[PDB]
Amino acid sequence: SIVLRVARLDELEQVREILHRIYYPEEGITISYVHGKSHTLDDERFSLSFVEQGTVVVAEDSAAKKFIGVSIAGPIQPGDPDAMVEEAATTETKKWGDILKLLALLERTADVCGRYGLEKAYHVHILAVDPTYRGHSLGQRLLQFQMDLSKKLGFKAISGDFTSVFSVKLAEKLGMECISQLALGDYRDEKGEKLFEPLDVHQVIKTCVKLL
Repeated sequence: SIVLRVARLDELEQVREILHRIYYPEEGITISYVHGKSHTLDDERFSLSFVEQGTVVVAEDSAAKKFIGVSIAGPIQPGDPDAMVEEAATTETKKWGDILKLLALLERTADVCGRYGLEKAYHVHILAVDPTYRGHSLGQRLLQFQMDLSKKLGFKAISGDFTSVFSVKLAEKLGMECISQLALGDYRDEKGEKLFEPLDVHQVIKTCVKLL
């Protein structure tokens, strides 16, 4: 059977692998990028920085000693978008800087903390399930685990940027209201540049949120 739990720091490399295998190759934002679909090292560093914070949840096939799902979340709070823009100005790759600006825009537009009267919120950055492990409620169990965990940790709200139809469906199912959205192909940075071209046109990102 399948175990859900928080990833340990000593498991950073396994987290890295699952991200390489099932997340990046499919993530709408990363693969729709105009100058190359591959993820960069600074992207990876961002995602893995959460393992030490104890907010990376993995779904593990204990019988195969193998990760088969992962969810990465962290706190967000007023000020974060501006800090992200600053980080974008200094990061190693242009791709990660551009993505960081997009994420910042998503967060700024959603304004979860301001809309709900919070000092901070818990934000799911990544939710990824190996698609060959169907029929086990994996996506729902990962998201629910993140909800339960953030609750215990004292968070008053949880949110996420959901890039796929499934994932939005889960969010809605588990009581999250989509409060903001952004058509990916319509995105333009401050230069006026179109940076994302989802092979699936009319691909939309939805920021959803729920009080805990």
